[PDB]
Amino acid sequence: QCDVPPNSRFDCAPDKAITQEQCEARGCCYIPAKQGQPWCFFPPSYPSYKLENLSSSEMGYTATLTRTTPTFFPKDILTLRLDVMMETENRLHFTIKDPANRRYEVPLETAPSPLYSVEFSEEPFGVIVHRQLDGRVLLNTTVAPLFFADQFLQLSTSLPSQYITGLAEHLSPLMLSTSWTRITLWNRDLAPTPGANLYGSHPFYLALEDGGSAHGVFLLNSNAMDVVLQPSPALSWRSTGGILDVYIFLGPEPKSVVQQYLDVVGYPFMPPYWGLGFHLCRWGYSSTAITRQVVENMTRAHFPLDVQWNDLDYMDSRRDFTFNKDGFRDFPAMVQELHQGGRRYMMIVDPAISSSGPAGSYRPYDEGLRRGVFITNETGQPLIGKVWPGSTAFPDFTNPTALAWWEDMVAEFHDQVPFDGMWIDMNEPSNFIRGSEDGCPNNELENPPYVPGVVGGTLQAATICASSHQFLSTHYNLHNLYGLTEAIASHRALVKARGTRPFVISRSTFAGHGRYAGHWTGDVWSSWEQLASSVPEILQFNLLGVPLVGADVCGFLGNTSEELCVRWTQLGAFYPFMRNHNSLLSLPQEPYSFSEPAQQAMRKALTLRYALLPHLYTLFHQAHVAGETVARPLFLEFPKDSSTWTVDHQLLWGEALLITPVLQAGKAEVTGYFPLGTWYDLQTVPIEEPAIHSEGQWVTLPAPLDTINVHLRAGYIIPLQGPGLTTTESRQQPMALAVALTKGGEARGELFWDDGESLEVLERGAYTQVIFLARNNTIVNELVRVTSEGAGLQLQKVTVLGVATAPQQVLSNGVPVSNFTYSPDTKVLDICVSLLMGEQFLVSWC
Ligand SMILES: *[C@@H]1O[C@H](CO)[C@@H](O[C@@H]2O[C@H](CO)[C@@H](O[C@@H]3O[C@H](CO)[C@@H](O)[C@H](O[C@H]4O[C@H](CO)[C@@H](O)[C@H](O)[C@@H]4O)[C@@H]3O)[C@H](O)[C@H]2NC(C)=O)[C@H](O)[C@H]1NC(C)=O
Ligand SMILES: *[C@@H]1O[C@H](CO)[C@@H](O[C@@H]2O[C@H](CO)[C@@H](O[C@@H]3O[C@H](CO)[C@@H](O)[C@H](O)[C@@H]3O)[C@H](O)[C@H]2NC(C)=O)[C@H](O)[C@H]1NC(C)=O
Ligand SMILES: *[C@@H]1O[C@H](CO[C@@H]2O[C@@H](C)[C@@H](O)[C@@H](O)[C@@H]2O)[C@@H](O[C@@H]2O[C@H](CO)[C@@H](O)[C@H](O)[C@H]2NC(C)=O)[C@H](O)[C@H]1NC(C)=O
Ligand SMILES: *[C@@H]1O[C@H](CO[C@@H]2O[C@@H](C)[C@@H](O)[C@@H](O)[C@@H]2O)[C@@H](O[C@@H]2O[C@H](CO)[C@@H](O)[C@H](O)[C@H]2NC(C)=O)[C@H](O)[C@H]1NC(C)=O
Ligand SMILES: *[C@@H]1O[C@H](CO)[C@@H](O[C@@H]2O[C@H](CO)[C@@H](O)[C@H](O)[C@H]2NC(C)=O)[C@H](O)[C@H]1NC(C)=O
Ligand SMILES: OC[C@H]1NC[C@H](O)[C@@H](O)[C@@H]1O
Ligand SMILES: [Cl-]
Ligand SMILES: [Cl-]
Ligand SMILES: [Cl-]
Ligand SMILES: [Cl-]
Ligand SMILES: [Cl-]
Ligand SMILES: [Cl-]
Repeated sequence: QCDVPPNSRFDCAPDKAITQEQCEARGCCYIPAKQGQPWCFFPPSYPSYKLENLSSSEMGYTATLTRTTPTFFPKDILTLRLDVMMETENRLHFTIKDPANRRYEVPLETAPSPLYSVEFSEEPFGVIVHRQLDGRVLLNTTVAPLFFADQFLQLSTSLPSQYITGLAEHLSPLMLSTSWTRITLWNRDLAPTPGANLYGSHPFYLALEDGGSAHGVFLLNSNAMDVVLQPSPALSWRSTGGILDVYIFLGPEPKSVVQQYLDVVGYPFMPPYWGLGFHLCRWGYSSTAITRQVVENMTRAHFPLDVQWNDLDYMDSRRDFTFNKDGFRDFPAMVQELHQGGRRYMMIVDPAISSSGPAGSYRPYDEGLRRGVFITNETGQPLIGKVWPGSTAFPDFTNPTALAWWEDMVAEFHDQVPFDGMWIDMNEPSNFIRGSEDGCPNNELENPPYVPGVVGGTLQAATICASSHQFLSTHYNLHNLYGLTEAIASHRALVKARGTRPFVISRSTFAGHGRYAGHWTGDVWSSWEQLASSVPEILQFNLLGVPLVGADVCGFLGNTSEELCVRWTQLGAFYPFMRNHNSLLSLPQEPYSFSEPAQQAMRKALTLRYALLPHLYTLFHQAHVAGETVARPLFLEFPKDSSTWTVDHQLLWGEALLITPVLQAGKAEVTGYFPLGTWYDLQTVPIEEPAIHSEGQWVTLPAPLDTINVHLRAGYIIPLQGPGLTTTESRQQPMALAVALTKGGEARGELFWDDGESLEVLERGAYTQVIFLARNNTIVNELVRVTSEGAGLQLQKVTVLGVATAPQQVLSNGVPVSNFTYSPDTKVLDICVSLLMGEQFLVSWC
């Protein structure tokens, strides 16, 4: 009975230190580790739930689950209902609920055979999910007891391999460690460091299977939770409330698993085109004069900049929806001037609203009070905490009235200063004191029977009381949604205020966040370590459907070095959201603040990103319509190559662009994995060893300080556009194609183009979509949709990679071209043309 292999021992004392006598008294097994692995663990006979009265419907199955012997937690729910819904051929969904009481549930909008089968174990109860094609066991919850008590749910399963990713937000490799790892989801203001619960919580994992298939599991639960991985391999979800609401996505391809998950939580929002330009911010641009100098200094040194930002500096006494009348006296004019020059403007907004001002002197508070928009305490008054302005109340973004008040405050402020989006910070919600000015009461919500492994050892640490009252429920249940709900409210407020696509960047997030907003990784240090860690983290958020993500370029905390900021600017130009931001006391790190050689390297990075923007935009369109990733790990694209599975210091843009950054000081080369195929050096494409032929292998590449390695996959065509210091300017330039031929002379690509900012483009059909095809020494376009928005897009240059012999002639629509060049050393054919993306063309060579 207690002969259980070390790796398959499930912890029977997750709640407290326990003795042998206590362990045995719980009906558990005690065997000390020989050197984490639990000493007290469940025998196979440990009391669980029993399945009874299983029956079948057109939807799937239902059953009753009965527990006969209490667990060691209080308030077991002894009778539960199981509902199994076979929703699509790829998506299985099950719930375990209390049929006698509605429990808190996370608010969320809703040959022929499924890819899965489902079977059940009777006693102990478990759900077993097989992949039909190959019989692989994906889920098996029979491996450990089911616990379902009022403030403790535990459901375990075997995992199909040692390879699992997800469960943000944490500073870790992309592939998680199964060595007795405890992963805590409880949104928390803490600078990213390993082993800690950070700003967001996403209870989703993707698990790889031998051979390259995969599946995903989403537990729709917003309570504080630990997820415990052990090396058998196996996983335990351990939540402090709610219900078990479980989705399994069958893939089989990892990219399909992601798309299937996003079908449930929502596809990424389409950003405005300008949102993909460079953003520049710091805490400490303390006047409009200083802030204007940033744009002047960037422009004078030919650095592109689309969006100027301010941090707290603009506010009056650090309060939302104000600006001070000293340094920021002419804030409205500064923002109007930015617009006049073709740029946008972003500023920080915090959730907490100053509560200490004289009554009638501060409308956001006074109106909020009147309308009842704030989270309240035991006696029904606003919970008062401490943040930047001093004493503050906290908006309740589950209250419809608070949504309307937030819309009003944003619209009214926008009438004074026409900002183009919102940077929403401190929205965990972050509290400078514990719980509230008045502490928190003593009850089961503040002092629950199981506290997950949160920093500080309490749910109140750095945040508000858990038993505080919100419209939908207590904060205990809703905490992990605070940021998300604020992002939803801000998205709507911005739609209404501006009438064009919203641009929201948020610190705190929950599953489904990407449908409304983007994210940045928070207070990362200016260190080589954090530069390298940013790659897995950006990739992780793309797997979670938040493709508009990045880290603060050159780092936020501490002082960057020139070498670090070159390498960080190089890699960060491939963050889908690219912003350089800096803390109050740090040395300056704007691109123009460095030496000439460093400036040149930074300028090159920005120039290439701007050249790539039509392609990046199209990748975002694919994310938005099809649930694709924008930045993706090599394993998502080449999952049948098992050597890609642990690679997270390289990244792909889409299917075709491989970026291999230097991430260490003092390096002049880099070793990266190249999947099977031909990879062309993108430096061989004129922007205003030529080819790696890989069998699937590691390659060491020259990488001097001035360089980042970027390779284009054979078989693909990338649209490019001419230069500008803003997207307003760049969007008017002539376009180009980079055509990467296979050995057989084949390539394919696409362009999506719309006006860059309007709402409801796809629904109204107000966009142009063109496909490009290379075949048999010709290049053509295919006009999928041509509208007024794609009119007059001028194609003036076509660059072909992998042309093995010099051509004797090159034709564009049947006429010999004005001029072309061919380099026998690089196999590159560069062709000058006068064509239009929206009109059928044929280019050929022989
Ligand atoms: C729910 O939130 C509300 C706020 O929305 C919160 O109200 C706060 O209550 C405390 C008392 O519990 C108030 O503090 C008092 O303020 C007055 C004057 O400003 C003082 O005279 C009081 O002093 C007493 O307590 C001292 C202890 O150090 C004694 O030394 C002294 O002799 C007095 O007996 C006391 O500081 C506080 O001002 C309000 N906040 C606001 C904004 O009005 C309420 O407590 C919350 N409810 C729960 C259950 O937490
Ligand atoms: C899902 O997980 C459950 C629990 O781990 C698995 O069921 C267990 O399977 C083991 C090994 O096959 C069983 O132990 C064996 O029992 C037989 C018969 O007594 C004996 O001949 C062996 O010596 C061994 O002890 C165990 O009884 C069984 N547990 C339960 C509760 O049924 C199960 O196989 C997994 N399911 C799938 C499809 O992988
Ligand atoms: C499992 O179900 C039986 C029978 O349930 C009946 O048939 C179902 C299809 C549905 O129509 C139910 O409403 C019916 O009651 C349960 O056993 C019955 O229990 C009731 C009340 O305790 C009793 O009056 C009946 O005589 C019982 N009938 C039989 C055939 O035993 C049983 O309790 C269910 N088990 C669990 C764990 O819930
Ligand atoms: C980040 O650097 C600041 C400033 O550093 C100074 O100026 C630089 C140009 C360079 O010459 C440095 O060597 C200088 O020290 C540091 O802030 C200074 O801290 C020291 C001692 O802690 C203090 O005496 C100075 O007055 C500070 N100067 C300023 C301008 O604030 C800061 O400590 C560095 N930050 C970290 C985290 O190391
Ligand atoms: C923009 O650039 C100007 C010029 O490079 C900076 O102004 C200089 O600031 C230094 C302080 O380090 C002074 O010693 C110089 O006298 C200034 N020169 C000139 C010509 O004004 C300015 O600091 C930069 N502003 C920002 C926001 O980066
Ligand atoms: O607003 C001040 C400070 N708060 C915390 C944010 O993470 C950081 O970016 C910002 O500069
Ligand atoms: Cl002991
Ligand atoms: Cl509730
Ligand atoms: Cl553990
Ligand atoms: Cl399959
Ligand atoms: Cl390898
Ligand atoms: Cl032409």
